[PDB]
Amino acid sequence: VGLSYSQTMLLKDLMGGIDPNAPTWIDIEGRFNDPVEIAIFQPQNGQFIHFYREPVDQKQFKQDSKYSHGMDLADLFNAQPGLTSSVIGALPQGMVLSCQGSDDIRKLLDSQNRKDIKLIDVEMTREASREYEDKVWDKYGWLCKMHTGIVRDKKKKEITPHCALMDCIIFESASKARLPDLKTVHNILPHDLIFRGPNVVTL
Amino acid sequence: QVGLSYSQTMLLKDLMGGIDPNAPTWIDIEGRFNDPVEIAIFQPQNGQFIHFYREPVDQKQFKQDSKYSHGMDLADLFNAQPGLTSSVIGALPQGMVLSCQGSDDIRKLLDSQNRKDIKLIDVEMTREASREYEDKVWDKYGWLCKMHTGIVRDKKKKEITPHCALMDCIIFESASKARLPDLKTVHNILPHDLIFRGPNVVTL
Ligand SMILES: [K+]
Ligand SMILES: [Mg+2]
Ligand SMILES: [Zn+2]
Ligand SMILES: [Zn+2]
Repeated sequence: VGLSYSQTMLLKDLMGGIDPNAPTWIDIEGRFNDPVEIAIFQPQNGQFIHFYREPVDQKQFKQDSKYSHGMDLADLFNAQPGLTSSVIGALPQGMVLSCQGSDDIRKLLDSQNRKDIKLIDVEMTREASREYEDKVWDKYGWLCKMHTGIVRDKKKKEITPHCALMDCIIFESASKARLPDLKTVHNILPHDLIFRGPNVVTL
Repeated sequence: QVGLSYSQTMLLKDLMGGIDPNAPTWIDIEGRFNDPVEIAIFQPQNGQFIHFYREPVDQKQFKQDSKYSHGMDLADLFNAQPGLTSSVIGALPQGMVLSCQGSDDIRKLLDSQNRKDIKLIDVEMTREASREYEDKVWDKYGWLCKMHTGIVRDKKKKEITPHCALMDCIIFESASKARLPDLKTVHNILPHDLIFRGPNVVTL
């Protein structure tokens, strides 16, 4: 099951709040073929798209949880199915998205037949992200409270979890070399659309 | 596989513009409200209509229907676009007034889609006078649906003309006006792109 007709109508309208030409960050958690958290962020206006997805492969999700995003499988079951394909399907034509690790984002977009969406790959030096990582989580951490489980670096060293949304803001900071301060930052997607509503008959 | 893609839904929205919300409109179906296999929404004044198909969950009961009413081939329904029934109904104009022969199943069908706003006019009829135009309709407008290949018989094993959702809309329209419609133009707003499933796509 995916988005109902009405939910798709809603999404269509909300996506109008996206500037087709504005510089836009995109980041995902989970593999390209089985994402669990998607973030699309426009720093110029502070508008972003942040939502979740239930992973097919749960074994790989726990590994990625222990090694990367530290997300709980319990929080993702209530996620609205099909949302990932609808959002990417709803993106403006020929949009240029900035990202880190374009390889997987390219596959994700290609799987959705969005070969029109070009990608600017922007890689962050460890020290550049090291500097802004803490600062972004403090200011904007209230936006995502899904990364509760502890994450571990090599040698069993605890580190800060990776959030699709925080990643975007951190990437924006480090590439622009300054913490971006936008008075208003908000998710265009309502809670009603990010998470499952009541089960409905589909014919 | 799952249902309509985003682009499809965007297309359906535009094509539904062809439907006049305030025009008299017929609706009929084949299969039960909980497991329909043919849907027809018909506007006689302009010949604009919505005609599409669906694959049944219950194949066994579908064969009983194929024997006794609509005579549709299960092979022809495999290639039908899934989720289309829910999409078309969700795309119908608000508070639209529909007419039908036996509003029972239609109510439950529309109710199961939270479309209680849509009103149903139960055009009850003789089922004899309501079918005097049956032969005449299939004659003039039989080319509108060739999904009914199977032989249909009554409980007495005597052959009868198959029941078609689209053709029924036209038959009931005939009986409701005491004359066969002279539809100069006809138009199924749904293209073949939406009626049938396209190439498989990764859906996340
Ligand atoms: K047709
Ligand atoms: Mg009928
Ligand atoms: Zn997050
Ligand atoms: Zn038919």
